[PDB]
Amino acid sequence: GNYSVASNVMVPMRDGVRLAVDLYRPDADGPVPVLLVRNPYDKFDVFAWSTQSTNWLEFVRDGYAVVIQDTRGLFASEGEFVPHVDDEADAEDTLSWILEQAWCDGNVGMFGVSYLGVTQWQAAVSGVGGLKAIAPSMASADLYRAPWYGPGGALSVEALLGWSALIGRQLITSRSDARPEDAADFVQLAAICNDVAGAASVTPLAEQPLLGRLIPWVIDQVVDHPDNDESWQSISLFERLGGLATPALITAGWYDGFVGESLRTFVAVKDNADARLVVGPWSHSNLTGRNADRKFGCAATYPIQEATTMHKAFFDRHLRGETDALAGVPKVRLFVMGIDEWRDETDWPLPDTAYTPFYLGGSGAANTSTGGGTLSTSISGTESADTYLYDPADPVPSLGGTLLFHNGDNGPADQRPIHDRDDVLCYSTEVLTDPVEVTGTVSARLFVSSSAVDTDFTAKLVDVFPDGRAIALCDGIVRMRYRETLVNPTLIEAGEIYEVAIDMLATSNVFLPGHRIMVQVSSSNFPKYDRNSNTGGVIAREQLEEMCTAVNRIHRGPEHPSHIVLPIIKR
Amino acid sequence: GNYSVASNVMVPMRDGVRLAVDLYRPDADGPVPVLLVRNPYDKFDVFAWSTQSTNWLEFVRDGYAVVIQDTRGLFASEGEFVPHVDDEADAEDTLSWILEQAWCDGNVGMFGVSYLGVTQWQAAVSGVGGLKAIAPSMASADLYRAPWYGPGGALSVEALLGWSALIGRQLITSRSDARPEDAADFVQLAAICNDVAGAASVTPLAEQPLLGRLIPWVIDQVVDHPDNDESWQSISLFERLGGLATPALITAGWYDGFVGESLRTFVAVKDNADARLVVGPWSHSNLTGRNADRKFGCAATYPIQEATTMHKAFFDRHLRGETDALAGVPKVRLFVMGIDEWRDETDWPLPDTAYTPFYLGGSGAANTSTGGGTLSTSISGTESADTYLYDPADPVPSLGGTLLFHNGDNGPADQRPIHDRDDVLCYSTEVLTDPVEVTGTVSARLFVSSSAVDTDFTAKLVDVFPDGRAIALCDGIVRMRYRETLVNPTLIEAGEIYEVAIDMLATSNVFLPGHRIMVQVSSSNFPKYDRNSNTGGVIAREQLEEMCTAVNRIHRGPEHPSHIVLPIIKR
Repeated sequence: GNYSVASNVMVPMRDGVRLAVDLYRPDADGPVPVLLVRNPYDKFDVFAWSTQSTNWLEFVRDGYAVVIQDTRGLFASEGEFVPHVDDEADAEDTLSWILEQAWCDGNVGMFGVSYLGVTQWQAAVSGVGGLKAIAPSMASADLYRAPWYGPGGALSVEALLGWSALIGRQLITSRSDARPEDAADFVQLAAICNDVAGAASVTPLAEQPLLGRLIPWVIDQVVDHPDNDESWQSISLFERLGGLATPALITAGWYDGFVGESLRTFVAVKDNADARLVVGPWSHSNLTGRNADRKFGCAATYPIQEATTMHKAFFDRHLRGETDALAGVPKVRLFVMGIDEWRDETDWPLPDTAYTPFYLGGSGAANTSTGGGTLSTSISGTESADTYLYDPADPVPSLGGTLLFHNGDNGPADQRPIHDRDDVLCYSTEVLTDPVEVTGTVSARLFVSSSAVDTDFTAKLVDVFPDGRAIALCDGIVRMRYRETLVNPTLIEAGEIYEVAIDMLATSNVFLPGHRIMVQVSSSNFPKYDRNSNTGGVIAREQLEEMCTAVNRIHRGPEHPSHIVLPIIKR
Repeated sequence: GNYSVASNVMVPMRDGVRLAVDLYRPDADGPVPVLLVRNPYDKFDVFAWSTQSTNWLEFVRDGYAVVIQDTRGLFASEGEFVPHVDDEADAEDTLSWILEQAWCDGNVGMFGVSYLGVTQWQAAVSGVGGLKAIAPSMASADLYRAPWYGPGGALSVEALLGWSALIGRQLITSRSDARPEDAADFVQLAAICNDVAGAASVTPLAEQPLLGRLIPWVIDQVVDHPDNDESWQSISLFERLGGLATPALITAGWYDGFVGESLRTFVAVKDNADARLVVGPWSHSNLTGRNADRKFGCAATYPIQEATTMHKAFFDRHLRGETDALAGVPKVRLFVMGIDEWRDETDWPLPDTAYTPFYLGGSGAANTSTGGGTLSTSISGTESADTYLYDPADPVPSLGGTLLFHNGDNGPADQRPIHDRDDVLCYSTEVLTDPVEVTGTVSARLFVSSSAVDTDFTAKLVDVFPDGRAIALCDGIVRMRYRETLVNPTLIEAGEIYEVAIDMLATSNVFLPGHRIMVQVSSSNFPKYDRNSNTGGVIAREQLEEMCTAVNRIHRGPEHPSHIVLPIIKR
């Protein structure tokens, strides 16, 4: 139950640069199993992130050592900070160092959330033998797909500016001797904090005299590389995940920006080692289970003690050889919305998932919520088309979903404020008499056409409540140039009909009797995603005045059966 | 920078019962200054409360020892748990014990939030010399006035049931060997968590077969003692605060249930020792500065590092004799809403506070928001009266304010959902052309009359935004039997006109040009307060069917100048 803490122990990397760590070590006779956390937001500040993770001091009382490290160039660590690029090598050297210490019994694990989760995948691919398990929570193994861009090839601009500004504020606040221009830089950073959509609204987007100066990576890496090119593959871990045999306790949230990629990591490692999955109804900044228009119940609050118990059982199994430690612990545990209950599963995706087409249709125009758009499991008998004008100067505002910094505390947002927009097409089933469970990956196949040589298409799945609330579930986007590949974009011919796939990530929701299933289709979702210029140019470099409007069209009927693919579960 | 942690060190009280503590002690040559935290929610679980307090590990790295204690009868501590009653003696014996240890240099301080704040006042009154400073955050020195009842003599029923159930769940979850009936007891407790208004809705209120069994104090002490009698004075610290000379760093929140009493502690100790005040726009469960319909800005987020710095400066001054440590640190720091800025003051109440009457008036009925009720600095020229029916079966629902467990995450709640009720009288100024700052204690003097021999009257101050939002600021209630004294209630004669005072706690808000100042007057605010039966009986014992409706009346004009007293600040 007793332990000691040593601060600012300097660990040398291969290049001579030393990273700072704190050592939480139990009162032990010999060497102990060790847990490593790699953190860019000050290893000293444990309270800021731990509430979203585990009561990990319990690990130390139970005989684990915990090592928390400032990443390179931040706080007590030497070197220069650039996101992602140094973390593979630094983690590898750090694990090596730990394995050489007298207090390490040769078993090392990791845990942490977000960036503290990503860093675990970056550590795992080094193949270091002593690393026996990781527990990456709300993390990604493909930085392009999350959180900076996405599978649809659009820039997550609110994510980028919100985070960069958080790092900027952090760099200024942590400075030894304050520079004179700090205060001015700060006011700009606080302004971004209070109005991320405003900062994302400037054109050209790539012109960030503030953020591009405080942290040049924001432009040099992210904004300047809209294609999933070599710069991105260089830091991507995902393709190497299949070759690994490292157990992973993976945590995600239905409304968390990383959810798509978190789930994909599980699918990629489950066949080669003991993987575990836990998914709750949380967003990045809200793990209470309470939202403005949607309450998931007290049991949906991030169950920190249950997580602590599970992590410990996980580590006891893999770092201490306790063969029975994970007895009774499910492989997959999901919070199933609608019924609003935790439920254990044997796999993700669920076995007996029926990937079911729900076809777009209806008489008249599907524009707005009072239009005639329908969803049905039967193909629409009549060939029609819905048409709207998308104008970059007036994009569809983001409401909930997987937003990170711009109002990222209200995932299951009521969609009624945007229901009357002409560029928001609505399609919904009739009122349900039997519950319909949708749990798994969600995507849409749309037959589309544009007046422009590039544009976007969005799809959002929505649960319509009897009282009128239209609650967002999951959403996705496709940038048409990237409709076939995120690597080698080609433009489109105006007027030509394309079949495009829209990756809407995932969800778990029972649509109860009395509810409707609704899909919203549009061509913007700002600032969750930057807005397409409709020009085929380099979007982030275009002035707004120089962008074009586009007349976009959704085709539906027997020859163009646009549909959403729902993962139907029937029990 | 280095330290060690010892767990479950048993400290013997005067009666032989041993309380458990954890010792966070720096690597030191000799004895060190010590900080004590008394906690009923597991001393091990530091992450749960610390984010609402300080980064206190910084104190340990800087050479302070920190002692965290399980209160009597909870977790690792021996004995039996009853709220409040053992905490004076236990704190005194604990301080004595600390002062006897080899690692204590004879200087002791405390810090903590809520119950961890109350316990500091309970410690301070023991007169132990080694206790040099306390830092009670969102605390009270009068348990009747907060959080269980209030200055108006109404029961804070959502506070009582919400907390009791939290303690109940805690007792079950912490049990060594689970009893068989635990699971059944739990479901009832989780049901209370998800629907506190429902549990508060039962009649008779005093019939709590669950909570009264898990924790009998809920009835034996709280529900059964609606009068501020000897049972309450026995645990009240407030009258002894004047005799103290202990510096206190006092933190409060404008929407926190303890705010009234927190502020009063400052007023009671400021003349005898170095007191400090910090007040932010927070409620108990929401310190983000973000609410459903009201955003206070990133700077309003609980500034945990700035608090840590201030606490440390405070302790360095009073526990380490660093005479200059508090140089540049303001006496009072308020978050002033409206302008939404932090601001330093030299005193609370503010010097040059102009306690200004705003008179009720207007032609026609003031019922609902579309009535004709007015507020004016001139006495209403015409004698009129507003009249409504209050029916206990249909009370005015609580919206924001200082709610604790029932939707306590939305203090500045938009009041429009209750604006059309006939029993909600609205009075407002014309649209403002000049800013009006209201910062200080707020109260109302109403000329009232009832058809009943007892009833309630409520008053709520509201900022009406140009866009229509009617944001709650502070509110209060008066239970008519307690209109003169909370100790010796007398009933009222039906039809007789009384001048009653309604303590509306406090606020700090600039009503900007384009806004209106609004007051809502009614006779219920449920479940923030239990509902008056209108019978003169023992309210908590009455069946709903047996309660009466009351025809209540607000009198206004030259002979009955009902008014709200606003603390006007002009700079």
